[PDB]
Amino acid sequence: MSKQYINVNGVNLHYISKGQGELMLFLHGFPDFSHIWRHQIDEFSNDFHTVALDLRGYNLSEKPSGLESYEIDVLVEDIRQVIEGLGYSSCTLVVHDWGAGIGWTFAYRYPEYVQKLIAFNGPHPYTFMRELRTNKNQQKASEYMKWFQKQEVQDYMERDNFSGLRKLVIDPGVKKGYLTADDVQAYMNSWENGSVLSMLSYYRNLKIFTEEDLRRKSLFPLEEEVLNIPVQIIWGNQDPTFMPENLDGIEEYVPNISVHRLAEASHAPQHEKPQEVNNVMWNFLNK
Ligand SMILES: NC(=O)COc1ccccc1
Ligand SMILES: NC(=O)COc1ccccc1
Ligand SMILES: NC(=O)COc1ccccc1
Repeated sequence: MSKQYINVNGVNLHYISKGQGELMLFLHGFPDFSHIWRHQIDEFSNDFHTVALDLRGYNLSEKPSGLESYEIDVLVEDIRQVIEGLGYSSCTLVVHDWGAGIGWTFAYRYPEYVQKLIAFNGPHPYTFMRELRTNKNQQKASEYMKWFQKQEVQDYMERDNFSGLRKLVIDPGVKKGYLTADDVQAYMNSWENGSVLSMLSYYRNLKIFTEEDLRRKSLFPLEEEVLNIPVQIIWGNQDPTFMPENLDGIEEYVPNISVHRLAEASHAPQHEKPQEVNNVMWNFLNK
């Protein structure tokens, strides 16, 4: 396991790496970081060059100032440049949460850069906007996104030894038994080293708050309405963040899709049920 920086699109991003061969690139979301992919890295690094990126703003990655530095086009370009910078023209892209918001958008725009997409809980660009418009449960579930627009949010997340973040991801994971003591320390270190401000900046560029923005077909601007590469969804049904109906009718937008639903996994199946997840991944990668 190697840990290093790569300079792309005007920033230095930290990533962890293991193995060699075809690139399997993992994108985490909020408030995680590259470490959340540890079990997939260990599983696949004899078959792939497994690389888990820390997104800009997160953990040891550079934390550029200003909201403009966290706009979708910039984040998408980060991904393109990371792929090329590592020496590849395409990859197997594995994504979750904000990394899925970015990763889906990337795959729609650059399907030539993605051999296969594996997506965990997170917003599909078309179905998410539909669910925000019509699914009262999704609307309630996504209320915190309005709250995140507010300057007061960071203190709730950081105060008392990151109490808000601990409550969000640590306490559920320790209680359910999928976080070790070293995992907890790794998360706490990621929050000391990273910037919660930068993490929140991602949300503060979201266009889902005006009646006009809500009208748009995709979460982020896209000319492409179909993605035809092979795609696997691996979804925790108990996720309080994204309702299961986000998967409804998804074939219209992603014709070659396979879906695996974990009845008793929540927001982050990749580390909640790594063995089940890993076998589903093997199966998809081999078919
Ligand atoms: N864990 C989270 O709150 C992330 O939620 C979102 C992630 C991406 C785009 C919109 C919302
Ligand atoms: N109820 C609506 O039409 C809008 O709902 C939401 C829109 C954005 C974030 C949270 C909720
Ligand atoms: N990261 C989030 O916003 C949600 O985090 C979790 C939520 C429920 C169970 C596990 C993690």
